Amino acid sequence: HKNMYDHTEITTDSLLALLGSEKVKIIDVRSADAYNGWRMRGEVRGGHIKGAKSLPAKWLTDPEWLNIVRFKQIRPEDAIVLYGYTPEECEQTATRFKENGYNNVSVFHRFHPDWTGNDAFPMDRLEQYNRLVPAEWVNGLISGEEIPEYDNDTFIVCHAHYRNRDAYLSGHIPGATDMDTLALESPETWNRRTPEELKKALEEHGITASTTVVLYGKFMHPDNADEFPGSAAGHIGAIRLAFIMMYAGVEDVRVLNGGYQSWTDAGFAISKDDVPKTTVPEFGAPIPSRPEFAVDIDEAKEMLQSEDSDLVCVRSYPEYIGEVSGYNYIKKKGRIPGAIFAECGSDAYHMENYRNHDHTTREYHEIEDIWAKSGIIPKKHLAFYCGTGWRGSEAWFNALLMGWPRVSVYDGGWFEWSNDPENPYETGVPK
Ligand SMILES: C[N+](C)(C)[C@@H](Cc1cnc[nH]1)C(=O)O
Ligand SMILES: [Cl-]
Ligand SMILES: [Cl-]
Ligand SMILES: [Cl-]
Ligand SMILES: [Cl-]
Ligand SMILES: [Cl-]
Ligand SMILES: [Cl-]
Ligand SMILES: [Cl-]
Ligand SMILES: [Cl-]
Ligand SMILES: [Mg+2]
Ligand code: NI
Repeated sequence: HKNMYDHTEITTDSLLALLGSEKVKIIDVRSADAYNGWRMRGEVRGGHIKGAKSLPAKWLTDPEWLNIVRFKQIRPEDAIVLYGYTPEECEQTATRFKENGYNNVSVFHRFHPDWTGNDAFPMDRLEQYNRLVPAEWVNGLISGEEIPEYDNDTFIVCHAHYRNRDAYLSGHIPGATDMDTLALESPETWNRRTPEELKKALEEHGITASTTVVLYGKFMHPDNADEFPGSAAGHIGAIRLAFIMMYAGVEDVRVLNGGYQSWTDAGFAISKDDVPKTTVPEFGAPIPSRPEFAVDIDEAKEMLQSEDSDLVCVRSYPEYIGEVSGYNYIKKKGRIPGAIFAECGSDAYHMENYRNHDHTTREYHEIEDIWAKSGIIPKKHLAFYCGTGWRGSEAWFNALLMGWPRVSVYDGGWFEWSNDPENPYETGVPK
């Protein structure tokens, strides 16, 4: 007897006995930030039930909801167990599953505070989740409110963009200032600038080594027909700048999960003031403080020959096989020989395979499992790269969030590699 609106409750004892069953899918309908580890209700242990998948209830309004569920390999023959902070949060999702051919759907009522409140119930979390902050956390930061995972007294919220101040002026987080990606990267090499330039740029934007920097960008639908599609991939540029700042030596860098979209989806107020910058005289630390984060072409070539290391190609498949260069300013087409392929998504200005539809980072278990299928594992020294280092930065940031101990970005990427005609390259569908 199937009931569309009254859902069977599964008990704690029943759920414990089902932990590790291959026919059970445990589904966490809270926000992705709570899933990652943020203790959004003040619970003592944050994260998700061990083995649970993430399906935020907010996605019920996505017309591709069923395609998401199927992409996550959640099948009708599976027993589905939903949980949230409350059982009431799961009722609409439970009904939606039943409306789409899923007949075995249950709701677990005792995740919080029963499961979160007992040491014997297993939970998982993203090891460095506090670097990927929710919109509620940023709102508390700028409001002077008491927030977890913050012990500083100096902060700056930074809106990233590529030569497009309209992305900032058309709507930004209150109090935030804008940072053009050209402030930290050079248009001649599309690599990070020299230490002396980075020191001046950071100071002029009001950033010291001991300043908590919160970075975000605005997605504005990049179109390859425009001259600068990167001006619309604002949140990749935010993560690009987060990489450069962490390389330079800013001790505490956070990224707003999902960028501007998360701020408006949370319903917070937005400002259009052109906030003047409050400069600081001294960055206060040698640049770079974390040089291991950045890999150049000589070290990258050594990594291609080392048993201990690997380059990770975070480009699209058309770029990989040499159909296109991916950019209107690169004529050479092909791939670096010996790199491990980890497809970014559709083109150079999208990161579909590393993101959800709302631009938050994809469930990290899925990324880790895909990576491990290709030999991309934390025991190696990995240098993520792409065209110019933007997409490689976002992949690098994801591995950083998992706590991987030796991950870097090969800054030069295909742009630098193909600019030397003596560098070997492959083309065509791999054989
Ligand atoms: C280095 N710029 C900003 C010129 C790149 C950045 C980039 C975006 N997606 C891949 N690379 C661009 O916009 O083509
Ligand atoms: Cl399971
Ligand atoms: Cl953390
Ligand atoms: Cl919070
Ligand atoms: Cl443009
Ligand atoms: Cl634009
Ligand atoms: Cl983006
Ligand atoms: Cl490549
Ligand atoms: Cl690392
Ligand atoms: Mg570069
Ligand atoms: Ni190798």
